[PDB]
Amino acid sequence: YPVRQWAHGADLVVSQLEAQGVRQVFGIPGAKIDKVFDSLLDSSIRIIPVRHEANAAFMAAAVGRITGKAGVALVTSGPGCSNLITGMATANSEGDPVVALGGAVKRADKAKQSMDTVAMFSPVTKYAIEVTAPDALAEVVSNAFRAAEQGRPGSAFVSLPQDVVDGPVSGKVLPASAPQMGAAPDDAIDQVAKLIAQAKNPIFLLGLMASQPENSKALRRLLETSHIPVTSTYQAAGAVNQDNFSRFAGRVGLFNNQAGDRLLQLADLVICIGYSPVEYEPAMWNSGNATLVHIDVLPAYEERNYTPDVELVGDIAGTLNKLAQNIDHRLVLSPQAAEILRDRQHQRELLDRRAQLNQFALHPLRIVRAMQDIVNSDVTLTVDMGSFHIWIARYLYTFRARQVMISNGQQTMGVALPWAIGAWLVNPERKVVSVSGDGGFLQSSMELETAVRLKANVLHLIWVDNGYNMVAIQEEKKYQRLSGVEFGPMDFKAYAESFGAKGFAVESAEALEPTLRAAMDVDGPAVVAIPVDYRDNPLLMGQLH
Amino acid sequence: YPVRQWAHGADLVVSQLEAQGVRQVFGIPGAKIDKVFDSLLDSSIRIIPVRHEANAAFMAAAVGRITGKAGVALVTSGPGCSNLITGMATANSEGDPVVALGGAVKRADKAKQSMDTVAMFSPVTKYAIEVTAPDALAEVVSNAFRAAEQGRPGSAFVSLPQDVVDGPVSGKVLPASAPQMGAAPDDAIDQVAKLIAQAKNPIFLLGLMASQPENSKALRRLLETSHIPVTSTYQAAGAVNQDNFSRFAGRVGLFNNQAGDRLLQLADLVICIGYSPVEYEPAMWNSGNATLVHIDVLPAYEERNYTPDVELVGDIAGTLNKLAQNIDHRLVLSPQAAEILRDRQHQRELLDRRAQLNQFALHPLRIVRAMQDIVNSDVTLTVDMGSFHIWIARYLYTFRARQVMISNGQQTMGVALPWAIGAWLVNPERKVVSVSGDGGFLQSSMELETAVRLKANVLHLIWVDNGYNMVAIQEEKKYQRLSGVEFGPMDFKAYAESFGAKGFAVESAEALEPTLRAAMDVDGPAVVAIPVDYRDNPLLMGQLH
Amino acid sequence: PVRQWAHGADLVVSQLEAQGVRQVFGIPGAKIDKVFDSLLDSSIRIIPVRHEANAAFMAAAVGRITGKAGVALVTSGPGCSNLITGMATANSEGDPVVALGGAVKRADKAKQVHQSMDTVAMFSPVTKYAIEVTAPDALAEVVSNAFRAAEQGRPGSAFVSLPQDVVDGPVSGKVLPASGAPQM
Amino acid sequence: PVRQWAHGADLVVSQLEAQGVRQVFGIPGAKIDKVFDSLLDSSIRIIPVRHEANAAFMAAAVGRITGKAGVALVTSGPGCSNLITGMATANSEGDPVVALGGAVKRADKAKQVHQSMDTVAMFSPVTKYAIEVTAPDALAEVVSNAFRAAEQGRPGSAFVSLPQDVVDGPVSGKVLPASGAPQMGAAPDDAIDQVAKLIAQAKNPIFLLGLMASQPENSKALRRLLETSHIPVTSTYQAAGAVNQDNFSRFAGRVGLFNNQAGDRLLQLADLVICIGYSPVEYEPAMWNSGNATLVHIDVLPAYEERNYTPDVELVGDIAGTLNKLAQNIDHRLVLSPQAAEILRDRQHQRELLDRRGAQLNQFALHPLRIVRAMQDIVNSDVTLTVDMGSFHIWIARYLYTFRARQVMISNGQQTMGVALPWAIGAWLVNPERKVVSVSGDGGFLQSSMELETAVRLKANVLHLIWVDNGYNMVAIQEEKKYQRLSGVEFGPMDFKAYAESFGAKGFAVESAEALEPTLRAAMDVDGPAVVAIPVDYRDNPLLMGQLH
Ligand SMILES: CC1=C(CCOP(=O)(O)OP(=O)(O)O)S[C@@]2([C@H](C)O)Nc3nc(C)ncc3CN12
Ligand SMILES: CC1=C(CCOP(=O)(O)OP(=O)(O)O)S[C@@]2([C@H](C)O)Nc3nc(C)ncc3CN12
Ligand SMILES: CC1=C(CCOP(=O)(O)OP(=O)(O)O)S[C@@]2([C@H](C)O)Nc3nc(C)ncc3CN12
Ligand SMILES: [Mg+2]
Ligand SMILES: [Mg+2]
Ligand SMILES: [Mg+2]
Repeated sequence: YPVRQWAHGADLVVSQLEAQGVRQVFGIPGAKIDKVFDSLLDSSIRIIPVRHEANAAFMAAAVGRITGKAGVALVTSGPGCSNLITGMATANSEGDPVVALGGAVKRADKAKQSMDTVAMFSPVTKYAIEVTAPDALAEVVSNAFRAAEQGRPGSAFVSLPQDVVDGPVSGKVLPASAPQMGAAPDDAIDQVAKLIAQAKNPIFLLGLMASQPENSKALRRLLETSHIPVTSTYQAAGAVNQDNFSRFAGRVGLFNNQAGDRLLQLADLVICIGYSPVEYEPAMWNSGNATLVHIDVLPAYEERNYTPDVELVGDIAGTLNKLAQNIDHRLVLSPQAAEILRDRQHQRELLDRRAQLNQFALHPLRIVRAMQDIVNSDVTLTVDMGSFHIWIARYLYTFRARQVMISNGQQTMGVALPWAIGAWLVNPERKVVSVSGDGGFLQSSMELETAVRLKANVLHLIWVDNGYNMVAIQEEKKYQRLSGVEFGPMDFKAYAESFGAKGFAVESAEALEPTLRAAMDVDGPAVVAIPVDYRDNPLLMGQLH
Repeated sequence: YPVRQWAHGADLVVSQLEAQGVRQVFGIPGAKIDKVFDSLLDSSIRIIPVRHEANAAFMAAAVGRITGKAGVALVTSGPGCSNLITGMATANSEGDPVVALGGAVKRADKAKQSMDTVAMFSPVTKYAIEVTAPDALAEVVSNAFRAAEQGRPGSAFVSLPQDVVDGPVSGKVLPASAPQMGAAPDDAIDQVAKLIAQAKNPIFLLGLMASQPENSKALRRLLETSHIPVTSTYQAAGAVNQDNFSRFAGRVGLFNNQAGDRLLQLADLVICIGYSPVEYEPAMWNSGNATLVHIDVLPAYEERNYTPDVELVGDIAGTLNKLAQNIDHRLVLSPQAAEILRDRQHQRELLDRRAQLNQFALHPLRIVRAMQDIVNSDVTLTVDMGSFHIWIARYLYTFRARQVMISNGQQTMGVALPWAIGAWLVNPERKVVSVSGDGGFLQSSMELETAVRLKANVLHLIWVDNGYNMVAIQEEKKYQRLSGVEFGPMDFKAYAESFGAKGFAVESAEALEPTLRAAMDVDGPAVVAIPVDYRDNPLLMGQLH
Repeated sequence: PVRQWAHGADLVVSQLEAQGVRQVFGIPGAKIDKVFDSLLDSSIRIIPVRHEANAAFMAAAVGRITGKAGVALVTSGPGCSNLITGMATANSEGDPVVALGGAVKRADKAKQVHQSMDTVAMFSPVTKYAIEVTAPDALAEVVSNAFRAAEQGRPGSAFVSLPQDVVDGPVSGKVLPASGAPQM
Repeated sequence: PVRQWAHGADLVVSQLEAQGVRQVFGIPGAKIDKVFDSLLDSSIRIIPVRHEANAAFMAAAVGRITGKAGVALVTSGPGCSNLITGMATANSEGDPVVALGGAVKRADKAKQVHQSMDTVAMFSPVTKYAIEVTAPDALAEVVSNAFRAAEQGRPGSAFVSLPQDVVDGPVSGKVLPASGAPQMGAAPDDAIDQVAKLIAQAKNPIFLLGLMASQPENSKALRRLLETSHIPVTSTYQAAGAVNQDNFSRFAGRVGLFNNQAGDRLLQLADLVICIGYSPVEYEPAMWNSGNATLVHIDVLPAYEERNYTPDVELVGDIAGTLNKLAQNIDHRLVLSPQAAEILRDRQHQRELLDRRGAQLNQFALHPLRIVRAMQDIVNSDVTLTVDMGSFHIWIARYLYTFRARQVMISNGQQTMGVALPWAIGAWLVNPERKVVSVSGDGGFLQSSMELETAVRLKANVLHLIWVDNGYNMVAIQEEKKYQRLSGVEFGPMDFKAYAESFGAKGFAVESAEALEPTLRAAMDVDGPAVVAIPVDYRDNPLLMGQLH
């Protein structure tokens, strides 16, 4: 990687992307950014045209979430960039590494009577810069990936003026390298080892970083050695499940009856791993009368309800591995602790028994049970935002997928389909299943063309209620009347077929399972519309905080 | 309108909207902003749920453009707001008065670990504020309309914290009132009257404000008295047409052979009305060797190529009316001027003759001729962005619609359909026709449900090329190869029918006209897909600057 | 008349002369010294102050009294930040003040590494007009527009950031005749 | 313990006490006076300044020296805006400073009418952390987070806007125990061993010290590693004080200003360069990185890579810990290659040439060399030295190898004038039993000299030296070199002796070369503030400027 004389800044950019291991770029071309698309033609990097920019950021996030390396979105100036904003804010919130390259007018026209995109992306990104110095082109791009991928991953934006990518530049490609950070200080680890030995009601609270694949082995090793109870936020939803750890206490942050919250309130020692208050309000679980231990790749983002007593900052896997070696005996649950886990066991049995639901439209439980049947350990499940989201979350313990993308702090609708297409591209040999409501569906359904064009093996399920139910039930609760949450019906079967995808519309309860199986069996894109009876939502909402 | 004690800030907001004459609100409800939707239930104001927030801003712009009073978009916090950005930037660029009310977290959580929407909307709006003082609720909203509607109209954003709209407030509704601004100084007008009498090659350059209905009569009165040649930017595209003024010289800013540019370069006196350099780069037409006169509702936004010699700021209609009374004789064209207008006449005859185009896919000219036939003086025509846009612009002189929405500085795709639905709502008894490419179509086609739900009498035409042609031809010209501009085919007939709208797909040249007529005859939403052969685009592009 | 200027600084000074500026208050520095140098070849008097804040205060008085904008001239970095309180006060009382502040070169690598302060962002909250010249040819108009924004309507302060390379390098353009106040 | 506070101001002060704050610099105003009032009921000393800018400068000195954030307290509006330059300078030099600024009430109608300035937006470009408290209950955490953001990682300044109603009104909440610095571990042992092996292999190794290497918590580790390894060292100015010629025989000078530094030649010669607490912003990598050597990066943060800065090995973690471990894997001291030895020999010769201990130098006005020599005679290991910005700065920087001071504050990337006196008062408050010497020109002196009143009031044992030329010389020489004529750089003379004594401080004016040493000696021995004006002849500055990059 020597210093070279590039014909166009665009060529250096593409080379830098290759150096980062980028395999594809999502986006829509425009006059200002077209030279980069053209440069990609001579690259091994695959160009993937989307139908709406927002979806390029969504697909990129899924790529970054799964691979640990930033997904890439490439858009043009003006509306090309403004259309990315929501997708970028969503990535940043979920900690998905994403790098967005946006076109811009020539540097000389910037002040001429040119959106100040940097000022627009700063609020929703970790890194937002505009290249005003041609010789720093590779620099800025390279540092965009570092910002997105390191520490708590997030989104990064880089504005590329047209003259800069079109004109000649000099420079070298910068090699890509997560730096060598070591485990937390051995003294600190020993300190925590003591606290554990002295604790009678210890518990682990897993955060985003605890769900990273680099910590999977160490985490397992730590849990298997101490057998200390575990609870997780939704960002760490997939870190541990009921099957691999009998002392799992569920996901915290949504329901008011979780064993995890009862254990946290009972704890005399809470050890948070890769956790940040933003994942689950500390005020919700921290009574303040328990020794608090913080373990993460970054210092604690302290709050009035999150002031650790012991902060361990450094390489998580290394830290946990050392901590595991400092534990001599598996925890003996206390009576109260034991009771709490027993309750969750009886609670699950109850949630399960709740039985011949053959009504039409379909009862949410019927749809969940059927979904769990088609979702297997080799399938990735992406979940949009809406009431169906709550139903699915309520039963996450019985879903056994390769992985689930559900965490959505911004509560952005329309994420499911693009996440799935993004996830499918990372492992094109596997099947992906995305589910959403009719509201979320129409916000990103244009990507079905992208899916057909890519032959993506994605199955999209639509819970059809003909409205924005999640909002409606909240209006009902507070006002006992609705407004702006009801819309007309649609024929999603023909809708999906129009794209060249396989469409299905469930017209009776007994047709559900057969319809899903036929749709699942399609080698390529498929959509199934499922009419749902949300009458019992009030009974589920009561289980919410 | 006395000071009152409101149960919820939301109630005061709704009252203020009624005071502004708001007839409907476009948007999507959310937890943070739901009380305002609920409050609208007891209002005469019609709630219109859209399928994507961006379209609420587009529809609102059309409303504001036609009525002179701000269209209204109502969205929730976070993604609800970020999804509005592009629509807002588009409104601001075209000078369409739009007020967007966005939800926000409770004031106390703003700093807690809440998008800084105000910072995100500032770059693309005239007015962007967040209500942090409950007692100023009506104030801020009222001033939002003033900012959007006055001077050079634009977009305005107001962030409404949840606690502010949910909690009780005190205040009064503020009455709505365009202040009493008078014509430019009589002395200045006389000065300009002299220049005119002394000019041998005078010409008018019309800008946005010259196309406002408040200036229609005065403008006509001024042109009819002096018979001085006229040319217009695309923002003032509808101010004057070939039919009502034989000395019309066309629209300037797109084609390199317009009589308007030749007349401007020949001018010894150029009088700009309601014009701003942003509408058409002064460098493109101002040689600098002609007396420049500026007439507008605001001082000139001077530039290196736009430094007026006489600036008349004040009420345009009044100013023009006085100027008309200071003209004693109709201009006698000079030989050169006369020649130039004669050329445009011969030019039009040529553009017309260019004749049995029965090929399939359809030739752009065939589609234009057919479009002009179905578009009559009672119909509003909205035009999206793409290659078809250029073809349509080339023949604007032969389109005779009630009005045309085509100006699009940002070159944002997907504007046509929502603009049409917005325009239809202003005059539901008339028909509206919107046209776009397949790329623009899928970016806002979700609103077809909104159209069906409203029974909007809108006919949407799609020029189908299976790609992003406007970008492709530019790539072709510069690189002689394409990238990211080609996508798969679709069955738009079934697509449109899935919404409950009437769908048609032209399968041969002879089917075109019959298909449009049947679609036009539908009392409600209808979509017609038209395969186009863009092979001759290179020959049209050559006529571009 | 469109002329060839050896330095953008000379065009800036000519524009100031067209505006009727009789003097300039400020403190020189490497980034903005070419403008002070060009001021030697003009009728405009250079008034060196001991602290930039006071340059803004003196300019505001000139503005309040003559109705025409007072002018402050400072270098980059602390030179600009030392003006902020002054600009806020002038804008607050409606006094027309135009401040010309130096800045690192446009392509300065320290620009992206944020080694230099975003003066436009800092001055925006306390001015009617704040902008950085990124196009040598837009020099005259921007300065001219700073005066218009400062003197017209409800008077206030205007800030213009001048990258070092832009004022030092050659430019093409003519002086924009100060139209002053539109005929309203 | 969650308590009920009558005022948010009381919680703020309690948090400050939890942070270990010993004093606060500032100027009170209506909006923030409740915090000053609450300060009366605490152990924290209120230090009123005469201009806010100087409150920030004094705070930065406290921060650089103690490593714990200095605190400035100002009122709303101009109170806050007068701090900006101060905050930019602290953030620029990596000094931990926390500023608490008042603001109108949250619901203030002037808020929306923009009658009040958006201070958060103004401070954002020049701080690591800038935020406004909009929730009374988030008061303690925000202040606490301001200190963390200011002291941790690469130190910097943090701004907190306190609406009047929030500090005046009651609040519920407990003081957040200052956790201080998280327990971060040293780099990975494997990474360290890989570097130890590179060191054992290198024929021409060298250490390049940056900001984080001069931090007090890394002082012991650095000393231990240099003594064990005996590897050459060069430092950027943000680390000018970490090592000096008199404490390490293989010191190669500071790099970034002069074009003939041994440090630059050794870096170019190096087959292994180990950067410690270094950031490319401290010194353009293009100037020294030839890509011919293996590059190791050691810091509390990964590197900000670039064309001329792509580390081959990155040791991220606790710098002190990493340096200690590395030192334990060094078998013996480096035997300088003959090339490196010659380079150090050359630096020795250049220092011999720069020296003038035997020259008469009795011209008047004084020659910069005579003043520099006189300054070296009064500054010793028990004295702190602060340097302002101007031509005298270049002269002092050239002779930093000759100043045996306890510590020196000179680094000033923004080149902000007026920093010396306030820096010295702050440095004095940290160690009131020691002497502090501050130096500036007439330009910078008059920008912060109002603080002379603050000095007398505190009986600050500070000696301020003024190089008098009656103009902005540093700018004048740049104009002369580029245009051969001057503009806006000349002003009138002043009676600085009388000026200083009008404050109640001891004033002196050197009227001849022979009087220089005796005067400085008499000034140094004065218990309290003293100001010495020294007429200087800058005619030879070109001879010095010719040594610049
Ligand atoms: C309208 C809405 C959601 C969608 C609900 O509808 P469906 O997707 O049909 O789901 P269902 O609840 O009807 O099954 S989530 C939701 C959420 C509650 O805040 N997410 C949103 N995302 C955007 C981009 N804009 C507005 C909102 C506000 N909320
Ligand atoms: C891709 C594209 C356009 C669309 C072209 O396709 P069709 O709408 O299918 O039209 P046609 O040209 O193929 O007929 S315009 C265009 C424009 C050229 O800049 N507008 C855009 N709008 C958004 C929101 N994002 C990116 C662009 C870049 N450009
Ligand atoms: C005028 C000036 C300096 C001062 C020079 O004068 P003296 O302090 O008298 O020193 P000397 O050089 O005359 O001895 S530094 C200097 C610097 C060269 O850029 N730092 C500044 N700091 C602020 C706050 N505003 C403007 C400048 C521009 N430069
Ligand atoms: Mg729904
Ligand atoms: Mg197309
Ligand atoms: Mg001086």
